[PDB]
Amino acid sequence: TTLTPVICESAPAAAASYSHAMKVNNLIFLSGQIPVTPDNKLVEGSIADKAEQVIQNIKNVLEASNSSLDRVVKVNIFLADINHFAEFNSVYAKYFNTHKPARSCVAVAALPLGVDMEMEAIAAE
Amino acid sequence: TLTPVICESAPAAAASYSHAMKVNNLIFLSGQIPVTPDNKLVEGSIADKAEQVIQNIKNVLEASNSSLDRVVKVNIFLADINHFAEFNSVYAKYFNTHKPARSCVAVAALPLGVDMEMEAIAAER
Amino acid sequence: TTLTPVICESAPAAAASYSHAMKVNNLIFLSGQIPVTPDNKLVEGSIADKAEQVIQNIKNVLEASNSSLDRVVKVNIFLADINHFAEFNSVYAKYFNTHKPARSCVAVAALPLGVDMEMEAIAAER
Repeated sequence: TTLTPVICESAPAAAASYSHAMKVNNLIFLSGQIPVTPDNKLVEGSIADKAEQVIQNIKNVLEASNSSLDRVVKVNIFLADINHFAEFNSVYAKYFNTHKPARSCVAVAALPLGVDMEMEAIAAE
Repeated sequence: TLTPVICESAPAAAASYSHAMKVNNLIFLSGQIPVTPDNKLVEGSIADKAEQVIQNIKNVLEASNSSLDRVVKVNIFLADINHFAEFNSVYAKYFNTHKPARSCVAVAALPLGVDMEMEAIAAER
Repeated sequence: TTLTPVICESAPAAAASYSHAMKVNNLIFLSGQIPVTPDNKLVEGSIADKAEQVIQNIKNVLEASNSSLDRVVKVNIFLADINHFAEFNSVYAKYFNTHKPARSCVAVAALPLGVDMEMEAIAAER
């Protein structure tokens, strides 16, 4: 069993002591991503703009991990407000169309930096 | 290779996701809520709702060539922490001799305003 | 595929029908740990004191599962109050310095026994 951390510059710097992803053999566990740009600026706009940045962050981490969106196995979504469900789902369906990972989604009390959502994922190398 | 699982006996997915996704020997199941396979919200007690949730999970496991006794980890999201004990007493009917690792938290809200969401990870037969 | 439940005597007794950990071949899934002593008493004190007990519980479960902190793959943190983020992170950083697992952290509405945090993890066996 080999453990290989992943840290990529095209994703926001970790807000605490964690790698962007950790590979255990061929399985990749990705850290939760929030709507922050690679240069660490909070995303402004709509829920669509925010979700778009979150998935781009995930996409970039997957690339640095020798994986891709098409190789995502499971995704967990945490929303700051359950009413943002449909708007998030729309951007989500844009990236997961032909390939549909398993998924869970819940509305939590609050997220780091007061953001609207956090998304984590597990993918195959 | 990643193998998607579509379960005809489970409620239709609320977003762009498969009921489960298999990667090698592991199965990642999507979050299930107290909704009948005819896609109607379960009305009644926490025990009644818990029963439907686990039944949906059981059905998905069967469709993924797995079973309750092969579940490795379960994550429970409650809409109200006070439902903990009652939920636990129904949960014990399905996981008694076989006890998966588990986590349980109470979140702010869940899709469709339901009282709980359960996801899991299992080993293929 | 071999599934091996792990019973950790030095961790708080399971609050429901679950194992402290479950090993599936070389991967280990750990149950959510809360700030309770091995003697089932709820830790009283600072966020740091609670964070220390949760990480020690996780440490003991890792040991019982033939693993270690430096073999942790992913950690998920659930806080009862997002404002405890910084204090929790400070303690967390002590145990995950050279080795930094993937991680997620969210604040939820409430946790079992009314505690302030719950930590689960996935680790690799030695």
